Amino acid sequence: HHWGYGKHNGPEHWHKDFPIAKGERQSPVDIDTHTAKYDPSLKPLSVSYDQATSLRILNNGHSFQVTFDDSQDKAVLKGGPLDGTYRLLQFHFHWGSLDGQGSEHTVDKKKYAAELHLVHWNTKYGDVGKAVQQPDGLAVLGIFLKVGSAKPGLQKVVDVLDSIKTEGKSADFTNFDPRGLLPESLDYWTYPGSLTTPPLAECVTWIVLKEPISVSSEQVLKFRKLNFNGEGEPEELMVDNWRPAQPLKNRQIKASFK
Ligand SMILES: C[C@@]12CCC[C@H]1[C@@H]1CCc3cc(OS(N)(=O)=O)ccc3[C@H]1CC2
Ligand SMILES: [Zn+2]
Repeated sequence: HHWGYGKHNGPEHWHKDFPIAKGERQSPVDIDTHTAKYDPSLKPLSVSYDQATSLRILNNGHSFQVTFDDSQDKAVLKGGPLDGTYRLLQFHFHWGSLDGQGSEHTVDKKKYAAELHLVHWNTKYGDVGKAVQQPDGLAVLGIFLKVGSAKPGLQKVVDVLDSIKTEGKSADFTNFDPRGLLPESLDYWTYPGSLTTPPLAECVTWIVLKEPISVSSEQVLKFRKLNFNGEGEPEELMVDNWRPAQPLKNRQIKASFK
């Protein structure tokens, strides 16, 4: 009886195995755009993905992820609200059963069809396992997906999902350029939070881009054909793999932009 997103093992149950689920800096949150304060001291985000080396694509029974070589400073996030340099480990998505839900963060209570997370860890801690034990260990870059025009840079991902349908499956996924997933603007909101799946560790500086990317209905339909289950188990579509907004508590969301 592992955790998941269903009625009997979903987000409302997670606190039993992971008591930090009711902690002081949990994610995601609703971003109330009128209460977020513009911080003129926030630097532009520095996204250096030119030398990114993607390795594999994997269905982990809760999302799919594209993994990168994080053994050197090849694809790094710095600047913005961050001190130091953060290496790209992986990206993954959260999405809905229908277009009106799927994102984890919300914007004035609006839910997007999906949300892309690019997960990075602070090189001062040496490895990601160490970094998850630190309050400034990880930086996750969050990008909203709306449904409209296709995102050409996403298509290579969508086209291999047939090959990793069920939990456990992975495939080679080299030479993928994550720059093709980014919107024009790097205007962002930032706040201190957590991982949004178990272990829910409070180790994340969240950087959520204001500008969504558009993806097509056909692209998001391919996400929804994935399965939570392993091959040979009853088929349960991998949909609604998002944690709802959590209490903001004693936190301020800062905007990089007016
Ligand atoms: C593998 C691991 C132990 C060492 C490294 C750990 C990763 C770090 C990246 C990551 C991103 C997640 O999704 S999100 N949504 O919070 O970005 C959710 C969870 C984890 C944990 C799971 C546990
Ligand atoms: Zn995520």
